[PDB]
Amino acid sequence: PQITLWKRPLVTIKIGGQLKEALLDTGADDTVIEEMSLPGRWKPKMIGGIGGFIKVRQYDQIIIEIAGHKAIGTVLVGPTPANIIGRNLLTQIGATLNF
Amino acid sequence: PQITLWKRPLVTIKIGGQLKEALLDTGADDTVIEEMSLPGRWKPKMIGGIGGFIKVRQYDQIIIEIAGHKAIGTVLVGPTPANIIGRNLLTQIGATLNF
Ligand SMILES: CC(C)(C)NC(=O)[C@@H]1C[C@@H]2CCCC[C@@H]2CN1C[C@@H](O)[C@H](Cc1ccccc1)NC(=O)[C@H](CC(N)=O)NC(=O)c1ccc2ccccc2n1
Ligand SMILES: [Cl-]
Ligand SMILES: [Cl-]
Ligand code: NA
Repeated sequence: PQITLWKRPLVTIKIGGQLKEALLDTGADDTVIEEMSLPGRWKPKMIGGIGGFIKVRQYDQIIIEIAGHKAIGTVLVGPTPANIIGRNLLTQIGATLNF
Repeated sequence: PQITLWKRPLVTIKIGGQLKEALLDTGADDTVIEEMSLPGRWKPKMIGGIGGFIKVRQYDQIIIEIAGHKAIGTVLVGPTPANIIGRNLLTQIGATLNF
């Protein structure tokens, strides 16, 4: 698809068998999701944004569908105000910015 | 142009007579620039993101040049860790996300 920016670029994602809403975000290096359960071991990460830093759980090689496109990669879980799809997974679905 | 997402999508902007670097950011509602002087009146605002809220000054009807394309809109000025071009100005240059 071709997505304009007059409204927030919200899409449906599927993770752990569950549907959720998430933001397509060219300004984010990483993908970060609100609290949920994921399989396997996790590693620590500190991430920074506009108001300061938060601590999150890093899960590698997680299966995730984004607007009907399949990806497998790194997902961060923690106290984010919103679900965000960053450049690590935008590149797996072949997304570009055009003007 | 077509911009890929392997690296941060950084471009040159002209604002207030000054040349700066800024991030093309589909996940931001607003345009936010590091401390600088701008002409005309302003009012205070609180804006949020990943680590909480920051206090900014809101300037309306500011002209800006973004990678060679002229636009006008609201610009917020304050202690942001990075300069960001948000959706209020990306719409004006015709930017879209494609996959
Ligand atoms: C997500 C993470 C990997 C941590 N990356 C980032 O946070 C980087 C950090 C960079 C350096 C600091 C300056 C911002 C840039 C760009 N950001 C991405 C960037 O796209 C970021 C993503 C985001 C969206 C929603 C909620 C939180 C965070 N947006 C923002 O920071 C913008 C700023 C603004 N216009 O007010 N926030 C919002 O547009 C926004 C929308 C709804 C909200 C609801 C509740 C609380 C906060 C909310 N913030
Ligand atoms: Cl920890
Ligand atoms: Cl505006
Ligand atoms: Na003004």
